[PDB]
Amino acid sequence: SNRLDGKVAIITGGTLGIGLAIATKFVEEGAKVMITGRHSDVGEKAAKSVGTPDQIQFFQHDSSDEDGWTKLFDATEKAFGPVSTLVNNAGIAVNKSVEETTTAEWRKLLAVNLDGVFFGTRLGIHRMKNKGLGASIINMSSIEGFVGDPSLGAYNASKGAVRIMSKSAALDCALKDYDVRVNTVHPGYIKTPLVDDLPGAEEAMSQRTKTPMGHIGEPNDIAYICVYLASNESKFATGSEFVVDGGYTAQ
Amino acid sequence: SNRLDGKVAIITGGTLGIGLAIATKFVEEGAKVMITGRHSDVGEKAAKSVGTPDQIQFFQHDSSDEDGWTKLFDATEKAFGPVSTLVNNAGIAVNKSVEETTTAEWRKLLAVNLDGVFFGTRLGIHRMKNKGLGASIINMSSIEGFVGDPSLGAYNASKGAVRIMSKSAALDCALKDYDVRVNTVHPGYIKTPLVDDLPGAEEAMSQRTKTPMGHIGEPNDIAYICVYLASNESKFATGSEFVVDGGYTAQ
Amino acid sequence: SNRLDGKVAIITGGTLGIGLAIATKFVEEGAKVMITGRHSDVGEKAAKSVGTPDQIQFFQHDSSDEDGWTKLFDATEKAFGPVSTLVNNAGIAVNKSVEETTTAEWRKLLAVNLDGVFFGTRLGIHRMKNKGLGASIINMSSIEGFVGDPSLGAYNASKGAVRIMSKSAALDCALKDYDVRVNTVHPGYIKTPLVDDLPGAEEAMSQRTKTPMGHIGEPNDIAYICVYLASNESKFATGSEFVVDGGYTAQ
Amino acid sequence: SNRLDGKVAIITGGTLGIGLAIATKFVEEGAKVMITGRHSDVGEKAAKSVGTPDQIQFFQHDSSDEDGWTKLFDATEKAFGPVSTLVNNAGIAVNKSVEETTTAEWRKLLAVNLDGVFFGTRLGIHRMKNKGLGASIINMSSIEGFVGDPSLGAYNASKGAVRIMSKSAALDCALKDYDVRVNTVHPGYIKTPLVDDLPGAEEAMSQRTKTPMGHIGEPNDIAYICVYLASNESKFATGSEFVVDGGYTAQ
Ligand SMILES: [Mg+2]
Ligand SMILES: [Mg+2]
Ligand SMILES: [Mg+2]
Ligand SMILES: [Mg+2]
Ligand SMILES: [Mg+2]
Ligand SMILES: [Mg+2]
Ligand SMILES: [Mg+2]
Ligand SMILES: [Mg+2]
Ligand SMILES: [Mg+2]
Ligand SMILES: [Mg+2]
Ligand SMILES: [Mg+2]
Ligand SMILES: [Mg+2]
Repeated sequence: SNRLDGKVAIITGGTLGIGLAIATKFVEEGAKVMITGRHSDVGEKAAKSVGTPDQIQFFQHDSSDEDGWTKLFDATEKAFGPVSTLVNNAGIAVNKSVEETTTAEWRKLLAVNLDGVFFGTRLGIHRMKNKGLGASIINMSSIEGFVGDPSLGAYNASKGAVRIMSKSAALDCALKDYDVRVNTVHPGYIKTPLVDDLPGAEEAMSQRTKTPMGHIGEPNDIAYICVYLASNESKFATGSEFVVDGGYTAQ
Repeated sequence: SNRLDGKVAIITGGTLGIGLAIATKFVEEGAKVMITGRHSDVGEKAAKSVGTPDQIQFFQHDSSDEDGWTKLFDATEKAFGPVSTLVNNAGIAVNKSVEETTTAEWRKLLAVNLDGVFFGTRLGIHRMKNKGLGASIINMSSIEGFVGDPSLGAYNASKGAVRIMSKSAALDCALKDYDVRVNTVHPGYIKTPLVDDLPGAEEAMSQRTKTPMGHIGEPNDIAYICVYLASNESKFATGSEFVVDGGYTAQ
Repeated sequence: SNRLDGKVAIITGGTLGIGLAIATKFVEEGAKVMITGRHSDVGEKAAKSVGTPDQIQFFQHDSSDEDGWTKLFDATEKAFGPVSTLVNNAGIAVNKSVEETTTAEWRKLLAVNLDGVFFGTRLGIHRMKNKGLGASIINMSSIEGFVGDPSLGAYNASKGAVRIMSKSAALDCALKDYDVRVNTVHPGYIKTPLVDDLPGAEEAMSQRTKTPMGHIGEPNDIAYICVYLASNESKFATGSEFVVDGGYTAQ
Repeated sequence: SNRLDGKVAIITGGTLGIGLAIATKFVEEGAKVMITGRHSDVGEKAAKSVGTPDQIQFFQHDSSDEDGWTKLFDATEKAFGPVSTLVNNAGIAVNKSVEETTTAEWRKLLAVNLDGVFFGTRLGIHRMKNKGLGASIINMSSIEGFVGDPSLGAYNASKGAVRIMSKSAALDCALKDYDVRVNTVHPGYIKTPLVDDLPGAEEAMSQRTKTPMGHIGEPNDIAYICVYLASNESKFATGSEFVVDGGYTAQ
């Protein structure tokens, strides 16, 4: 329905799962997309699977890599013109309690999940402000940004940080009339090939004491809320949290 | 883009402002709509202004009127077939502190804003469960369901009640596999003819200490999040709060 | 330790369970207390069990009874001097989903849990403002004011209302320099003789998927946070939610 | 009133302002206290100002220094016996928007405000679990852990992280019956000599659009909620947020 007419989007971690579904729906709604990922083998195949290079390209990048962020925005503008939309979706997890998190685990996870979002959000504001683009920064901030999980200590830290840092950025962009919105999306458990690779994971996640709907979601569940937030339909939404979680946080 | 293909929606307080914009966008996305309002003069004109009777009709009703709710669902099903979608949007305000709220003011506001939402949500679950409709109940729950305002005491009570009652309903519908989702929408300040009728109101609401964007929203800002929530795009969203407020609650 | 030196407190539903523990600790900290309850047999015994009439008295009252509230404040002032402290603790529950809540059940529960808190808060502001009392209104607002429960629909409505209405009152009292604070306390599951009377209830409430500590609390757990909020120790706390829940809402 | 009978507390950033008031009230309530700070000149004077070495000592430490944390717990146990209580209060601020935060500023602030809290919380769980101490970890998590401020981007990130990381730790300690509680305290604006050193700061913070009480708090306002959380009075409170903010976040 051309809901993203003329938009130019960067999606980090766009080569798999949630990020790939966001990229797919963004292209279907008329956006030009640059997806990122660490593995050129995966990324080259992923871009080609979604569309032609006039619609979607791949840029190899680890979101923790500060200087690569500059190269990524330049490559996207060279391909598609000025960037309007950034989805900070790249993330990793550590399955440790706070008590059992090694400092190396802590720093590695924060480098991707927190520094990556900071670097992308900071650079995005510089590059997308004051251009009449209807710019939108969408930060993936998890149900683990609202509630704790005893075995996700560092992940919880990262997602709580993204949640409130995003409000700061939203406010500064609003008060300065930058034409940049910043919002967070908080997925509950989502079925991906990686969940499928973990025996018993989907069944545990689908128990009513975890997800009240009694099943987990699917990548397009997160793609559709991202289309809304990237579109001009959400021009009055900034500094807000959007939860799509099968009821996980309602109980 | 036919995002509400085959849906049949009731929108309370659908004859003006936010409700009328929700009705307009619902019809544009392929839903059949029954709007309600207290004033037959307003409602007859409003339905005709949006579309033909095959698309949209009006039913006169005060949401505080329990027995009229049954008549409303029957009229909608007679016109359009089984109801899939309920937007509990009808509301009133009292400009009083808790200290200065009369008991008559308290009961009148709660009858519309809280009993109306309860009556609609209860009846909606009975009528829309277990039919494969992809049913969705959307309760208007305000930024005043998140933060207090010293001059909106009864309104705050009503909107806090809608916020958490809606989570209860969401959970019961999820746990029982009813195929009914329940979510809340929380508008910030929105420009309507009624705001326009109050000298200085929009300017006060647009101060940066109130709305960081420095302007208020427009009825379509609430219509678009309602289209998402009424659509099957939001099939994994239940028990969630969706804020569209220009940054009001982010600071 | 005389933490409530000179305070004069009304505790609704003060004759049993949580309310009786709040009354007991208030008297131990030097407050003069008027407890209320519906049953003169229970209330007369309860006051005598805590202390002598110079320390604590009983006033028979249903918190839903608007005109009795005036009589209650007058009786307390006659016994002990001007009221400084109000704990709106009286409440009832209905074990019904929203879907299965009768209108009679809905209205009865809201009359106690919501009208009672409104009547007490409104009257308290009138009677306790501008007297240098360090006045404090503490509204019992439940974990069910934060999360839904599929079988507590009306209770959830009432507790969400108390949560946000209390912020309105807090703000108006702060902005007008009334020397009245308003805060909410949100108990998780608490062991009382009434829980003991329900076979299997404590075991269900103690499951790790409900209360992560693996046991439920005890009335003094709520008494101690109420002493803090009634005391001048909390003179900068207003409009805040205080949760004491064994981790229920943290997951 | 000996509310912290037998407790042994570490307070980071305990040599000034809020931390020094927490230390002062902890000693008055019968706790043995080790305060930390970066400056031996300040810390030696601060410990002596509160009490004698049998009551309170100073240990020089930057909370960002991982290996110093081990030395700090050993010194405290050598002086006073096993540590029961940790207040992670040390923090710094950067007055920059996300847009204008340098990477050096970002990393320095996160090293103190986030790594320091992680290091202290992790080590505290190892050292204070399974000893019958009634152990309590209290993490300073700010009103800036709830709302954004356009000029506190990195600070907001750090305080959001502390808020949700603390819930993870609370849950793991509860589920494993470690006899360790973890909670967060969220001060609003508090008058300290450092605020006094910034011309116009207190007046800006006291505007009704910032702090509804129309004045800022005082260090003892944070000390008293910390006494409650360190005491066995709060034995059912874990994973909770305690806000003391003059109404800042209620509007
Ligand atoms: Mg890849
Ligand atoms: Mg559970
Ligand atoms: Mg918000
Ligand atoms: Mg939960
Ligand atoms: Mg009308
Ligand atoms: Mg939710
Ligand atoms: Mg009684
Ligand atoms: Mg608050
Ligand atoms: Mg120092
Ligand atoms: Mg303001
Ligand atoms: Mg909690
Ligand atoms: Mg606010």
